[PDB]
Amino acid sequence: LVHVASVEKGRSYEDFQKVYNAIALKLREDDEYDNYIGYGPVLVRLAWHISGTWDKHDNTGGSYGGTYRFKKEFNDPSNAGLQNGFKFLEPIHKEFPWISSGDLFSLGGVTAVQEMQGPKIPWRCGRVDTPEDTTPDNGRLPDADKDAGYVRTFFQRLNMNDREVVALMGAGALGKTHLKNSGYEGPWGAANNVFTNEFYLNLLNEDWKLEKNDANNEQWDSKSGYMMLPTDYSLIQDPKYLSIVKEYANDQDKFFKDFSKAFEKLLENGITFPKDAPSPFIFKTLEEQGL
Ligand code: HEM
Repeated sequence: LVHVASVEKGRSYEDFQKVYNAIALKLREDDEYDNYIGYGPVLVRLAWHISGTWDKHDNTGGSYGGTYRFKKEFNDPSNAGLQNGFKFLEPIHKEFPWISSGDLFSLGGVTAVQEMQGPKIPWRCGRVDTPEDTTPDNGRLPDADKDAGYVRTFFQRLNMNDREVVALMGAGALGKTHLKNSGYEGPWGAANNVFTNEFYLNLLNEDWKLEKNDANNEQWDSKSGYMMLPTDYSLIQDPKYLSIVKEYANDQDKFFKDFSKAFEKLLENGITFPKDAPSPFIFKTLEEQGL
């Protein structure tokens, strides 16, 4: 199953930087969403969920085709809550109708991280919309009530190794869980809309208590008011994961670098890039632009 990247006709860096800016500006202006957390976290969750359907065995799913736009995928119960990120982007697609769904959903994720003071994520254009019949079935995203073995095994299908898995979960400790959404409730840390390595720190230095939530699900709770999913907590149970958790807790920059590489790989899985394709773009932030 081959998916070759095709640059949107005649567009270049400037075109996409325009699209970046538009997303970044609305991020700035629609600041009260989710109790003034903003749309950042939901955008990077959306970029991960549309990429997380990929299966390295037959090259199905993945971000290439933008199939989250079809009812089947849009209505995946594991995607509950993502409708708000979709609706956020909708005005922008209208403003820039030449960009493909897949490029817009993945650039939304890159924009959020950079605007929330995360690392730069190089990004490549060229995803191409594919028909509804290419939509992956529900069920390829991970469960939260499982263990390390589960986590390790799951991510193998996305060709992610241990270091890559731990960098990706870390995920700047952004946003929170919502009971109505996932049957989980609460944030991973104090800065839910600044990209940091706080998750690693919190994991290792909080006092966690295994409790049941109002959705009758167990989660780990801290006196500080933070929470961890069973799959999150499993990272300190596994001896291989734990060592990496400790490395990222002790080195902000290493973590920043590692995440950038894994997130780009995640966004690019399944896509074939012609040698003649353009190099990846590195977008400047609003701040770097003085906007
Ligand atoms: C074993 C893997 C993972 C599991 C089981 C999982 C599960 C969860 C669940 C239960 C939520 C709550 C959704 C809601 O209630 O609104 C969620 C939120 C989110 N996750 Fe994941 N996830 C994992 C991996 C990832 C990774 C790899 C990233 C992205 C790089 C990611 C980014 C997010 C973010 C940003 C949120 C917060 C969204 C917002 O605040 O609305 N997750 N995750």
